[PDB]
Amino acid sequence: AHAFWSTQPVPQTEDETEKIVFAGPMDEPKTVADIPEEPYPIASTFEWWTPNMEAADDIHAIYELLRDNYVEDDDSMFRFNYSEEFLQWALCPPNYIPDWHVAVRRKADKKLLAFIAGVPVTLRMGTPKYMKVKAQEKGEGEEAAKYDEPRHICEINFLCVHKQLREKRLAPILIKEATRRVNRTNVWQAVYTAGVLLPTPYASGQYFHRSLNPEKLVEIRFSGIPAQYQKFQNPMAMLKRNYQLPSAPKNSGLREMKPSDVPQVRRILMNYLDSFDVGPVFSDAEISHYLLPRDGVVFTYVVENDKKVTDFFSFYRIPSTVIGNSNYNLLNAAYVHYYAATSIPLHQLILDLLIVAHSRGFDVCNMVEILDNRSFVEQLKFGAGDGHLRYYFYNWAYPKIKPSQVALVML
Ligand SMILES: CCCCCCCCCCCCCC(=O)SCCNC(=O)CCNC(=O)[C@H](O)C(C)(C)COP(=O)(O)OP(=O)(O)OC[C@H]1O[C@@H](n2cnc3c(N)ncnc32)[C@H](O)[C@@H]1OP(=O)(O)O
Ligand SMILES: CNCc1cc(-c2ccccc2)nn1C
Repeated sequence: AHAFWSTQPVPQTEDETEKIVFAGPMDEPKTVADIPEEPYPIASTFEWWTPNMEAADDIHAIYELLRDNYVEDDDSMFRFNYSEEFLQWALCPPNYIPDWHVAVRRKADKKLLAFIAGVPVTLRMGTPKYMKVKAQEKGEGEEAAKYDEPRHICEINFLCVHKQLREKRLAPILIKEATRRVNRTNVWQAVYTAGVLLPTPYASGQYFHRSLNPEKLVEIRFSGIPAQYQKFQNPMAMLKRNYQLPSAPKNSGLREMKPSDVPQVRRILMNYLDSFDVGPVFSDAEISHYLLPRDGVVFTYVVENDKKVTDFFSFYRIPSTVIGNSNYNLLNAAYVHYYAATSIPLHQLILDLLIVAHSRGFDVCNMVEILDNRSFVEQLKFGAGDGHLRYYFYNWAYPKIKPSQVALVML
């Protein structure tokens, strides 16, 4: 009972994905020549729009659609409020393709109704290690290695239909058109994540949260006071004590990342990431873009001892609209980004991320159990959340992998 997804080059059931042995495409080979020159048809009262992401008002129109219409919980307590500066950062990495940003406007008054974005990413997506072992056992080694080389693909994000236009089958149309525009650039795979179950994920991970401002979080009902705190005279005071953090970082020689750090950071990030089955490949220009501090958006610190960069961590800001509470309008969240540690334990490095995030006024720290995120959950007092992030490929058969074999952070 998937009227759109049953027509698409993706695995259809869990049953199917459990059979998948090698990495490779699902669909027949095509060329740009085969792909329609003309945009996908839509009703006369609508039009396709390619927004200019370097133009303030275009960014602003995207910003407003998402502020009022993007991801919210079922209870309508919190909705994502990605800033305009964030969207510019996310949608314009080095060598991005303007045409990959796809919008629907109604022809009359140019009111924004729908959006999807695609950005290029170089991604390793060859057969995972545990299946490459099985391939060596069966003498099927060449088939498994076929697609080992890093692939220049599309990363899809920010799919959004206006609340007044939900359940009108407009989302398939958006995906079709995005797929068209990407295929026209000779790109045949995409990667995307979603908090919902679609057919069919290659990886799934729980969310984890670390309270930095427990009193605000309880007030806005993001989290509750655990039942066991009731056996105390002052439950909230104990909760504040529990999550309290040092005012300053502990690691001597921690500082913000500068441009000269680019090659050192790239090197240690790539060494670390290459040990995961699925993970991005970053050039110098992409390390600069994604990791250099930008106020209100992305925050990156390095550990520098005796003039050498040995560790770094990064995190990014996504605030959420506090829909129901009157005293607060925003939930200020910090999301664990990329990192690498070579001189110290990971929990020691990430502690400073929590320290820094706290001193900057962040209410909470979020992450999915990808990378080695599980290694510091207990000691830094993260708790599992209710959501799961699922990871998906478009037009790529991939075996099931654990979330700790995923090295791609998605914004
Ligand atoms: C080569 C390059 C290829 C590029 C493309 C790669 C594919 C990338 C795919 C996009 C990656 C997105 C990554 C993110 O950004 S994840 C975030 C998605 N956005 C939100 O959750 C924001 C709030 N919601 C909305 O704006 C709408 O409810 C959306 C737009 C989500 C659906 O609109 P609406 O509620 O008006 O429904 P409809 O009648 O138009 O259409 C119903 C069809 O849509 C399927 N549906 C529902 N939710 C999702 C979802 N999150 N991903 C993919 N499909 C989804 C559903 O199964 C059904 O198909 P089928 O079951 O009948 O077959
Ligand atoms: C990776 N991008 C941020 C995000 C997170 C979620 C989400 C939604 C519901 C449950 C868990 C995660 N959706 N989106 C779009």
